[PDB]
Amino acid sequence: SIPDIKLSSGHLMPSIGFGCWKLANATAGEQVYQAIKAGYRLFDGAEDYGNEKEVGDGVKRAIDEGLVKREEIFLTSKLWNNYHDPKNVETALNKTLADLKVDYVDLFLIHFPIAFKFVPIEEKYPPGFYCGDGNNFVYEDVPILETWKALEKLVAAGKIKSIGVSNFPGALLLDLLRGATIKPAVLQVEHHPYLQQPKLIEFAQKAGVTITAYSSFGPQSFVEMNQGRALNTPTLFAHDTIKAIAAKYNKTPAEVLLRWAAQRGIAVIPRSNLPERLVQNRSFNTFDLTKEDFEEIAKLDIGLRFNDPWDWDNIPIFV
Amino acid sequence: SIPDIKLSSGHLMPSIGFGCWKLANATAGEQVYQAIKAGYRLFDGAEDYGNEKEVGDGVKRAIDEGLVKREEIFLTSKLWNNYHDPKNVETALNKTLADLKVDYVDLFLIHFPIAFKFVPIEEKYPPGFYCGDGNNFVYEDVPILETWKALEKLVAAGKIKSIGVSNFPGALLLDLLRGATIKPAVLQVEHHPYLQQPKLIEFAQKAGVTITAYSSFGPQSFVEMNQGRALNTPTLFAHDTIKAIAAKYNKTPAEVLLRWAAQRGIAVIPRSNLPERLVQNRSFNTFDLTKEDFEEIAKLDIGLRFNDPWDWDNIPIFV
Ligand SMILES: NC(=O)c1ccc[n+]([C@@H]2O[C@H](COP(=O)([O-])OP(=O)(O)OC[C@H]3O[C@@H](n4cnc5c(N)ncnc54)[C@H](OP(=O)(O)O)[C@@H]3O)[C@@H](O)[C@H]2O)c1
Ligand SMILES: NC(=O)c1ccc[n+]([C@@H]2O[C@H](COP(=O)([O-])OP(=O)(O)OC[C@H]3O[C@@H](n4cnc5c(N)ncnc54)[C@H](O)[C@@H]3O)[C@@H](O)[C@H]2O)c1
Repeated sequence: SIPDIKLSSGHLMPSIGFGCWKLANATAGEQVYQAIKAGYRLFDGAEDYGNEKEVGDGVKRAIDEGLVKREEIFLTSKLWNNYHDPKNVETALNKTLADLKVDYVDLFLIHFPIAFKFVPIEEKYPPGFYCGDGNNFVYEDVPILETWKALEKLVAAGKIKSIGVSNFPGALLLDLLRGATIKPAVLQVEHHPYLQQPKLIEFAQKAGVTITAYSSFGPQSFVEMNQGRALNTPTLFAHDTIKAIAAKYNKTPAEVLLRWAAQRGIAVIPRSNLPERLVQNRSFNTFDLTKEDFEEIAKLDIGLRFNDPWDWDNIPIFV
Repeated sequence: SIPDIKLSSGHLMPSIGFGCWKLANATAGEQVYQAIKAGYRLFDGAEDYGNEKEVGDGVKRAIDEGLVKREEIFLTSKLWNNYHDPKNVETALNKTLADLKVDYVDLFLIHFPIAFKFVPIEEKYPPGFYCGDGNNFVYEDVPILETWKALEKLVAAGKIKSIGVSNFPGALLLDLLRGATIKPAVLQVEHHPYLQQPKLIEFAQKAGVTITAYSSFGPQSFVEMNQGRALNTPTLFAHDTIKAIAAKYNKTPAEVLLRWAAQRGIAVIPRSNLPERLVQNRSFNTFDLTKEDFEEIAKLDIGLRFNDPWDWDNIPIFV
């Protein structure tokens, strides 16, 4: 069984989900469908992943076959950077709602505390790093709170059940908590033994914000920007600390990395194209790491970040 | 001799100043007076330091003697944490103007991106960590931008020439730049070889924001406060890298530590607590560090932070 986490919004969120990043458009539907059959109920998507239409197909098929009801599926989407200007927030949320073929998303997160110049959905979707002027980055002067209030209105309109943020450092999250009416229910950040950010996790959890981790396998996880940084990093799967703990419990390094977060109340969203791993990625809660295990793993924290906007255009999010 | 820096506001600011933190009230006036006779023109103060009245006495004395005119002195003050609510900003500034005995302050910075619950000036001043409920910390929901607008108003009212922020991480400064009419002219942060944050510096400077470093001597300032972290840290004055470079140019480690910041366009406000130091700390621009030198000093960066709100009450400002 996959334990649930009660968000500050009152809604329940599965502690384990299926990452949808990089899911091929041609197979995304079938894969989400199979994941549902395998037991997954939460799917972590994003407008920027360009496959929400297909993720929706998979979900619709599971429902149409009577496998699950909409009420049983937890869908997470994220507002891309070009859509921070309040007047563009609803239009972006609608495109997401249509693509997924649903009336509301369970969780809608501000993907990045970065506001790109608006680009019409018809001109290019998803825009990625395109800002309307060739390969140049162009930003909009839209404070985070403006975008957040827009999201709050959308929750009142019944189009979103819970809202949160992603890739938000501590100072920024704090300032948002000051002007927010609906408190961020979730903070989704890169989280693994090489980037533990223990103080950020503790602050958030105490503030009642739930943590959703991504790139749980560190460099073993998928890395698109500065692939070199990840390739030149000693894998966690082969790290002696992880290897020893894994051997000790007769578990795979992957199970140890996912449990390391789960046992600490952090939600995970692994992604696998292999059916065997798919099942393992949701069946790892069969053991508990000890105090010593946690101490040994804690020594790995070196602040190594693989998803950094500083690589995009020297955006100071993490400095 | 002391180079000026033209701020984004159009006003000049001495690149070398006199720090007023932990400047005893009993002799603050005399010391400020002496600093002025020694050539200092910028004084970095703060409501929290609780010595602005004395600082004011020293400036007034120098003025009454005809040593300087108000316009030649550059006075920096900082809005303490209990006064972030817009309705209390001008109140706090008036207290500063009344103690300094001036019509305006040259620079007024948001001391910290932290908002303590308001405490009437008549109940306790300065409040320090007092938040109106015993030894408990209490906060108020006041977004940074709200405080910034109150300040922008005061600039238009002629009470402040330039405004800026202190202890702001990159993400927070970026967001502020999104909603600010008057761009923060200054970013004052802890800056020394053990905490270089080169990316924050680069971003700020490229954004036209002027950097003022504080605690240029690392742990020294905090050792004098009996802080465990600083006491356990090897001093920069006795560090092999600093001494080697100092010897190379026949300069003192102190001079190398200040030049290291000054050469990269960073303003310094060293705490001179001895006559000899008054002179030393304003006459270091007598040599240039080479690329090799910077690369050597660069190796000391280990992210060691001495002034951290996380120590007060786990405030996630730098996490
Ligand atoms: N908000 C954000 O900024 C952000 C950023 C990145 C990701 N995310 C989200 O979080 C999810 C996690 O990121 P991710 O997909 O890169 O990482 P991941 O789900 O941890 O998977 C990364 C890699 O590990 C392999 N893998 C998966 N399960 C495994 C297992 N049990 N044993 C061994 N290898 C295994 C996969 O290969 P195979 O598929 O071949 O098995 C894949 O190459 C994403 O799908 C996305 O939804 C959010
Ligand atoms: N905004 C903020 O959060 C913040 C925090 C701390 C300090 N500040 C400001 O910046 C100033 C400088 O920082 P600081 O006071 O913490 O430390 P500093 O690095 O300026 O000096 C610290 C100590 O080192 C010694 N020192 C000074 N000059 C020396 C020399 N030539 N040779 C040998 N030792 C020397 C003195 O004993 C002094 O107390 C403060 O006075 C204050 O105005 C601002």
